[PDB]
Amino acid sequence: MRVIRVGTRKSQLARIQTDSVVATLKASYPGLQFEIIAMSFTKELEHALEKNEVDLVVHSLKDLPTVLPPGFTIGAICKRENPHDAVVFHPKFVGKTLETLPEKSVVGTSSLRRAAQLQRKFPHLEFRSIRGNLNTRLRKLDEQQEFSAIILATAGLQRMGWHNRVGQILHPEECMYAVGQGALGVEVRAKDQDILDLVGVLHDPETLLRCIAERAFLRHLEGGCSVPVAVHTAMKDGQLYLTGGVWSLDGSDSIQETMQATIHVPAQHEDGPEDDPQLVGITARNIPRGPQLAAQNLGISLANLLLSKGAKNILDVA
Ligand SMILES: *Cc1[nH]c(Cc2[nH]cc(CCC(=O)O)c2CC(=O)O)c(CCC(=O)O)c1CC(=O)O
Repeated sequence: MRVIRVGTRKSQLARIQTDSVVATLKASYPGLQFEIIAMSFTKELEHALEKNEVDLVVHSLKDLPTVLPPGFTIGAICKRENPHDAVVFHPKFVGKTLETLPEKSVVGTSSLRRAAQLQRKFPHLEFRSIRGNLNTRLRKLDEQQEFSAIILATAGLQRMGWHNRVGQILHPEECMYAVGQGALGVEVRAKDQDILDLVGVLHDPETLLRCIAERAFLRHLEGGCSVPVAVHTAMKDGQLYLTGGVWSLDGSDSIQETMQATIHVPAQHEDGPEDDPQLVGITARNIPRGPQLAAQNLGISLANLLLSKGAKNILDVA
C-alpha cells in the first residue's frame, strides 16, 4: 500500500463527499499518500475499480443498490450526517413553513417518497417534479415564480455550506427519510483485502447497524432508491428501533409499523473471520458479526410485517 487512489465523479457534491472521506482517512493514516482521480453512472466508477484504476469510491449510501455486483462491496459506512429532509422556501416565503404556505402552492420534488408522504400530510399543497442538481433547483426557485418551495436532504445543503437556505427540517411525522440518507458508503473491490482493512477504520458501529437494518428492510421489500419507502432508526438503551413505511403514489394508502431488537453498539474492534459473506452489500469484519446479523434480521422482520399487511400491492403500482 503506497498511493491510495480515490475515484470520484466530477459533480460538485460528489467531490465534497470524497474530500471529506479522504480527510478522515488521512487523519488515521498521516503516513500514506492519497490521490483523487476524477472521471467523467456507478458502473463507470465500478469499472475503474475492476480495472484497478482506483482503490475506493465514495457514494451517498442511498444511491447504492441493496445488491451490488459480486466483485464489489461497501467497505465502510461513515458516521451518519443529518438524515432528515428539508425545505427551501421561495424568497417571498422566507420564514414560512409547509403548514403556512397558501393553498395550491407548488412544492418541488422528484422523489416519490417525499411527494407521497408530503401529499398525505399537506392536502392543500401541490407537489410537482423539479429536475437538476442543487444549484439548478435553487436557481429555478429564486429566478421563477413556479415553485413556492423545494424539498432537499438537509445533508446535501450542509455539505455545500448552504445550511442558511434551510427554512424547515421535516420531522418523521411529516416525512421520514430515505434508506441510507445522510450516510456515506465507500465501495471497494470485494477481494482486495489490504484496502478493505484500510477503509474499515471509517466504519461507525452505530451508523453501520442502523444502515444494515434499513437496507435489509428495503431489500426484502424489493425496493431501491426510486420507491415510496421510508424509514426511521435510532439506537437507544441497548435497543435498535426501526420504523418503516410504504405509501401509494398520492400517499392516500400507507402502511407504517415499528419494531425493536436488543442490540448493543460495539465499543471495540475485533479481528473477525474473513470468510463471512457481506450483509446487504456491506463488509465489516472488524465489527462483531452478532449485532450485524441481528440488525439485518430486524429489517427483514419489519419488511415481512409490512408485506403481511399488503405492502407488495402498494409498491407494485407505485
Ligand atoms: C435514492 C435517491 N437519491 C436522490 C439524490 C440524492 N442522493 C444523495 C443526495 C444527498 C443526500 C444524501 O447523501 O443522502 C441526494 C439529493 C437529495 O436527497 O436532496 C434522491 C432524491 C431525488 C430528488 O428529486 O430529490 C433519491 C430518492 C429519495 O430520496 O427519496
